[PDB]
Amino acid sequence: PNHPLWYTLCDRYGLYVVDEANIETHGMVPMNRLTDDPRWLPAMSERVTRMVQRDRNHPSVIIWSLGNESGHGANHDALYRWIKSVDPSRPVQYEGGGADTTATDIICPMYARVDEDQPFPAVPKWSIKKWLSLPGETRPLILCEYAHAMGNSLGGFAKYWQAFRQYPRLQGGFVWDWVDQSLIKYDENGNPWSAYGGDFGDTPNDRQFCM
Amino acid sequence: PNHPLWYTLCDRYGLYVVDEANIETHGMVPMNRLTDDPRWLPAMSERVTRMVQRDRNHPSVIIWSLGNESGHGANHDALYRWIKSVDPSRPVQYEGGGADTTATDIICPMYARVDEDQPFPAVPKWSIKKWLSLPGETRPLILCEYAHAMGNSLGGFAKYWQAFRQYPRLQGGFVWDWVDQSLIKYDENGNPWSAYGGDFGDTPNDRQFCM
Ligand code: NA
Ligand code: NA
Ligand code: NA
Ligand code: NA
Repeated sequence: PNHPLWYTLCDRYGLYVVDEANIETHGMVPMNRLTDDPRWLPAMSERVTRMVQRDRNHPSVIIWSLGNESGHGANHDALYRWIKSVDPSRPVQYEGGGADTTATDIICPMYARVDEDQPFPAVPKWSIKKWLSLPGETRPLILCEYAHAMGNSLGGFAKYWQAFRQYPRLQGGFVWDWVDQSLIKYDENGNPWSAYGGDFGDTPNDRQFCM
Repeated sequence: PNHPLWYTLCDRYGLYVVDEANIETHGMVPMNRLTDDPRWLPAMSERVTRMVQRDRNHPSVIIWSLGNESGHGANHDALYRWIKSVDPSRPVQYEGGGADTTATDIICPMYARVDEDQPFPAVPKWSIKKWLSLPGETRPLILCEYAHAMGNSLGGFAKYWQAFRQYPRLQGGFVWDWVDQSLIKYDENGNPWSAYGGDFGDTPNDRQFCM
């Protein structure tokens, strides 16, 4: 959840907001080790419930999200239903565990390609066009993340937009991402330069991947 | 409906058969002028009902077809339901009126393209990939006719097969078609040659379009 003023500005300037619980357990092995554990349900529940209680009156918030990259655990299903029960006014989405689980109203993959399948075991990323028409699938598809804009990037962006416009159930996505996470450091003369992972003696680190 | 031996041969050699009623009213304006007329239901009903009564024991017949290019009329809906009631063992398909009407269990367009939409009014031919995922659509798609093999043709054939293999619900199609409808004439020397429309003083005619 963001700084409270963010929602007020989005209400007033006009932007649709996906408000997202502060839950990410990416580093766990496997990713849902905590989120499938009933011992972590209380802690997870507070990150979802207290977000809803705070932000539910904002018109800019149109979709609730259960967090990011925490696999798919039984705790997600429980909290999905909790939101559906207390706030029927907003769809709930969640990407973890293959982007189309029972804890999401919207197929919301990250970095699924337009035409090319990436058939990873258990959590494949289908071509977005193909994904829509998988047997039994009826939901809209909106990428929670696509077109990773790292450095000299955004090649193939037009291919996404051509597809979004042609397919009714392809309703767009959220680019990753808005602003480089570089930090300012100073040289011996006090001149500022843009720093990234590893520049603060921080180790281990993932270098320029924050930008 | 074919010569009865065809079905015996398809049974024994192993070919899947779409058995199709002898109804085509292509030349009407609009195409459903007679098929939507209850006055023509009796004539229509015999062409469907007597086909089903003859061929229903042939294993090679896997799908029934209500005919060809006769628009979509109320008579189709009645006869669709007649077959479903008497023979639940086979899906019923029919292309007329836009290939996805209430008279067909299978989206069965003719000459719909792989990627390109052809948005004709009333009866659009959507890209086959797009068609599958239109809001509320769940049926399988199998083209009753595609890859018009007229003369030096079948360009872009590989594109259909790439799509058929990638998309579960694209389950193939029927090439148009098997054999040139040319007829043998003889010259002044008694030597045989291949003839098409117009070569018999027949007029009006559509020339080589029978090949
Ligand atoms: Na769209
Ligand atoms: Na990053
Ligand atoms: Na297929
Ligand atoms: Na022809």
